[PDB]
Amino acid sequence: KVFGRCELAAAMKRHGLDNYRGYSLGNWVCAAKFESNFNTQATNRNTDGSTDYGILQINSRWWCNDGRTPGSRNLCNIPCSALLSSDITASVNCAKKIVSDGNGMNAWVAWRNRCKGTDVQAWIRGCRL
Ligand code: NA
Repeated sequence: KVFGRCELAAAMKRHGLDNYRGYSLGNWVCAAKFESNFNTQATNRNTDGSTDYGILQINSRWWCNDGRTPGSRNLCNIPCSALLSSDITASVNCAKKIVSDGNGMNAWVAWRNRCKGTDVQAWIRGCRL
């Protein structure tokens, strides 16, 4: 599923991401834009042989199982395929664990490089929330 910007903002807010570990909703929408372009089916191979899955490009190295990432963990206890669903519940539940891991949203290199310190509120502009 390719979410609308405001459509994704609403779904993330409903699932409790607005101000989760102090990160305003615009941060999460900005991260999703640059990670996936809001496409739940987005997959991208990393140089380390791990793969990133879904709207928030969650890594098979630590967070989900894809069965082809040697020496990897599955800390979200999910098949990586479950992070591609049109329902973002598994991605959001897993993102809450990632962002709580110690480095906050710096875990998303695209957030650090493209969203951090910017006017992230612009990403929820004109949305009925
Ligand atoms: Na894994």
